[PDB]
Amino acid sequence: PVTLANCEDEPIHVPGAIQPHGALVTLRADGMVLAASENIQALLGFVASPGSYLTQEQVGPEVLRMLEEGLTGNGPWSNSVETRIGEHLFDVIGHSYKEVFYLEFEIRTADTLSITSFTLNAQRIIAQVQLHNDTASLLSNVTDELRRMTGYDRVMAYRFRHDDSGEVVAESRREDLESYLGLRYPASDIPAQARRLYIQNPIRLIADVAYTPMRVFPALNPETNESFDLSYSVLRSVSPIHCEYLTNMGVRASMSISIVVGGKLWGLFSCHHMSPKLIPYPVRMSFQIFSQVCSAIVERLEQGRIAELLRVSTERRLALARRARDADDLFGALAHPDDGIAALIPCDGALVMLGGRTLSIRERQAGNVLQRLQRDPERDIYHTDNWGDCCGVLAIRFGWIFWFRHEEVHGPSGPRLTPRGSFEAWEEVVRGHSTPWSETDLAIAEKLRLDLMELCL
Amino acid sequence: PVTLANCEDEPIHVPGAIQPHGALVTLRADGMVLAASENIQALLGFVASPGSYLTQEQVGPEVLRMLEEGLTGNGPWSNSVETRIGEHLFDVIGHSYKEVFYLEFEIRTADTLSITSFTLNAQRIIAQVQLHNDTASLLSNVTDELRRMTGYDRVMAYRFRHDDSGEVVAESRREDLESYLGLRYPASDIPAQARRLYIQNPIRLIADVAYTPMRVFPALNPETNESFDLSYSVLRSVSPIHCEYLTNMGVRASMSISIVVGGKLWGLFSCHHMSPKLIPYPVRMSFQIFSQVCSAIVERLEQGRIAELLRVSTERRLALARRARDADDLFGALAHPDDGIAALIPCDGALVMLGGRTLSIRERQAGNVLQRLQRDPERDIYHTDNWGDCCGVLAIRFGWIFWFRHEEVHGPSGPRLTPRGSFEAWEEVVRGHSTPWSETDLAIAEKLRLDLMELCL
Ligand SMILES: C=CC1=C(C)/C(=C\c2[nH]c(/C=C3N=C(/C=C4\NC(=O)C(C)=C4C=C)C(C)=C\3CCC(=O)O)c(CCC(=O)O)c2C)NC1=O
Ligand SMILES: C=CC1=C(C)/C(=C\c2[nH]c(/C=C3N=C(/C=C4\NC(=O)C(C)=C4C=C)C(C)=C\3CCC(=O)O)c(CCC(=O)O)c2C)NC1=O
Repeated sequence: PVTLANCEDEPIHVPGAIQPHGALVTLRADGMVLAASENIQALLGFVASPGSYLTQEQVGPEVLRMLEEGLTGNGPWSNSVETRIGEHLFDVIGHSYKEVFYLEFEIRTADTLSITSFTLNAQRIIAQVQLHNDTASLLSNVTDELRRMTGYDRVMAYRFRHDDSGEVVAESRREDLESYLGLRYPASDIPAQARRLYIQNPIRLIADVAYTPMRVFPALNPETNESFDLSYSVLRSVSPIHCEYLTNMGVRASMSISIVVGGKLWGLFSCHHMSPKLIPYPVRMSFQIFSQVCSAIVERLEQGRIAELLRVSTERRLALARRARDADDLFGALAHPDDGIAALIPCDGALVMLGGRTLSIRERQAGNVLQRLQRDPERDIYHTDNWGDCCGVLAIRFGWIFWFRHEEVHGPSGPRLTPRGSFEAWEEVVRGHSTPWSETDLAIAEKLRLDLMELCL
Repeated sequence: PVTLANCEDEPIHVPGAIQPHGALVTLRADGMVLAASENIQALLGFVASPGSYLTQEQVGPEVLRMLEEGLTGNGPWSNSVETRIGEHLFDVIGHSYKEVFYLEFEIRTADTLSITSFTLNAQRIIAQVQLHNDTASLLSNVTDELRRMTGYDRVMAYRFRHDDSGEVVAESRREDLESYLGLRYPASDIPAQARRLYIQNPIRLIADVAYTPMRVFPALNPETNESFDLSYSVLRSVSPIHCEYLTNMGVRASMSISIVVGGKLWGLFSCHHMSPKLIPYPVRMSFQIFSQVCSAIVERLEQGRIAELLRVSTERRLALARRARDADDLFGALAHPDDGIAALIPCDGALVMLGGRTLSIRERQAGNVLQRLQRDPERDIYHTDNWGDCCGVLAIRFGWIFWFRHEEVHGPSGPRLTPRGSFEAWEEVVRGHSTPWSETDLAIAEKLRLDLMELCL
């Protein structure tokens, strides 16, 4: 069973069920049917039964021809074919994962997207990514152009803070709906297994939210005695908790393109529709390549950005060092608000201490803290939240230095699952918390301390 | 006719003939046939006659249906369909340019490429474009990878320098073949239209270089009294001159991917094969969009590069300026050999004259150069090449300043159309030319002069 307590540990990769807008058949390396969704018969007029092998006369030669090239293939398999089965024309998408072949039958409802038309989609959307040299212009723009394309009546962009928390930094919607810019959720709104997934799968599609799931039997793969891993499965089934959530938002359909930097989910575009919605495989696949592109483009942008700040910052220290080391008045050099140490780490208030002379730039909380490290008289460095009147406190020893950050920063069934609700349970974790001390800010205070360890007079 | 005097100005966009591995039907806005290749009967049943409209029984319904989307659609039309005609299976690729609709029927010879397969060709190659930061490594890799994908007996990357000239900076070949790395051809090897075209069309295909071509009648479009513009045409026929050339190179098939920055062809991938060779439209199409991606990547990658050198460059100047503006005897401040002038623009030797004092870094020539700006006694700047003992010469007045660059840089029917015969024709353009003075160098020597125009004592 799934509650607000079993939220973060839910194995959403191995649900043993799929959404109903298609059907699943799984097979072992030799083509034998190991399991299938319970709707096959309804959808397709086969009754795939374990031990069976599919035959032209239920699945068409186009499928088997396909699957064969999968069975006699060497690497990770992925492919698909647009066959017509008895009742309907189909998008049948296969792929092998672990040691299992999945055949997912998703219902095609269109004409054929020319191998060309497909391209101008991809190219039309990539085009947006390459106009801009600013990371936020980028998101703002593509966020628009995606809507013009899909028709999804809400499409947003999310950025993910280092704490894996989440913020809505771009949006385009149908006016009727409430706006979302600036909204913040917790890391806890997207579990490590969903996040892990979104990293693996560029694109996730929820066809209908209140869908009533369709199960695969056996729920467990006899060959392996483990359940079936449906990551990389298209009709894989969505966690109920997240289904409740979307409904509490008044949403019926979904889709998300991923953005990935490092090996991490840097953020994602999320598509919402007030009614059910289904983007075809082929289109999704224009977006899959979009995502690859987008992520790259965003990665090099961001490495350049921080590379820069990182430079502007270190050039500062080094400047400050020659200035102090080459003057005799260090108190006057070290505390000039422009040659100010405050210039070095991003803070609200700072402090130079050496001898019996102090200066509170931007003094009392300092009587206490030099009293805290009294039980630690061999520390040359100090750092903390959530703590007088300022919570951020970083302290380096040479004679001391201090940097501060105060933190003025900024129906249904379950307790938390809503927009303004996840932000209500976001806040209570962040009032103890000043803007956390960047991996860069410990390196700055550190280099600086050492740097002044140098001055002999 | 086409000779070496006449190759500069050739209209390769309007030949009035295509290549034989396909067929072409041009049609006006109401779909009436205005022209057709001469092999239309040879390749297909019909005799497409100006005036005629296509009928299902000539061309299939898939094409007629396609063309219909085109005739009623509004903007640039681009599209294809895979239809069986009488004799063969085809890739009918169509598009509209100016006010004409082209229907190219290129011979399909494979099984259908799935949308998925189409997608990882794309992503496989894109993936190669986003591992590296160095502009050079990037090229070096995709060069390799394209060979692993097409099989082209040769794969290469060209780079073009601001003087519209060309260098080969990446290779992957069948070893039996001479290696081209480090070769250099003039701008004259790719005429303005070639180049301008290579910018519009990302991709070009040549299947048999000794192909005896296929005309289209009427050579001239009644509606417009001007020839048909095959700019965007796939089967567009290639200049004879470039053919005579490739065969002198012993090459029967060719394929080019564009890399574009600014509105400018920054470089390209030329693929060569020593027997005839055709890469299917759908596959072409994946490279077409790779051309988009690679082009953007390199644009940012390169703009960071130049931006840096552009920053270190100006940083130096401004460094030197505060060091003299704030210092006392300038002949020596301008002249710690490291705070030196030569350390501000790329040269081989430089010179600082003022008063009656000279110092030849890296004096006599000084009395002669001031004697050649005697007939221009009010020149504060001077710049030249091809010229004493140096041909690159740039001069600034405040007392003067000079920077130097010497020049030790580095069958058929017509003479020059050969690899080493183009490189031989190249040397003449460069034997009396030093590395030209960049837009940047004229800005440095300028800002500097201005900077030293501030000094009073
Ligand atoms: C304003 C909107 C808003 C949302 C949507 C939010 C949480 C949130 N949960 C998400 C996915 C998800 N969230 C969950 C599970 C959970 N979901 C939970 O809220 C909790 C507490 C759990 C687990 C403890 C799952 C399983 C997914 C992805 C499911 C899938 O697509 O497979 C997503 C990503 C997909 C999307 O954008 O639609 C968000 C933004 N916080 C917000 O402020
Ligand atoms: C070692 C190899 C080498 C080459 C390939 C070269 C010139 C050269 N000519 C090119 C295209 C071309 N060159 C021409 C025409 C000319 N070509 C000429 O050399 C001249 C003198 C003219 C006309 C005055 C045309 C028309 C094309 C492109 C044709 C097309 O693809 O439509 C290309 C691009 C396509 C390719 O690389 O195959 C090159 C590199 N110089 C060299 O040293």
